Amino acid sequence: SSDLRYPTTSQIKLSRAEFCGFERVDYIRGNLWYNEKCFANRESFEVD
Amino acid sequence: SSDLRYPTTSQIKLSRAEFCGFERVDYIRGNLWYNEKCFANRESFEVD
Repeated sequence: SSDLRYPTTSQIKLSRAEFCGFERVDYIRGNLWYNEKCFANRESFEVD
Repeated sequence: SSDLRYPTTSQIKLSRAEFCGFERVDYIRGNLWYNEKCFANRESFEVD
């Protein structure tokens, strides 16, 4: 998604990431890993 | 090749172009087309 803090069109605008050489049979075997950490007041050193 | 009119290292420096989605079975089936034209004095409107 483009971003969530700047509502402009009331509809999410998706951008497709590029991955060279990747067909459909690769995307069906692929996982997303993310560290669940809350950034409430958004200190400057906090990066996701 | 980098260029031919500015020799610097006495060895041709080749840069590999990118083709996202292309493996060896695609490179074995490919052809190069070029219009054989001589630009001796290299007029400004002449491009390759």
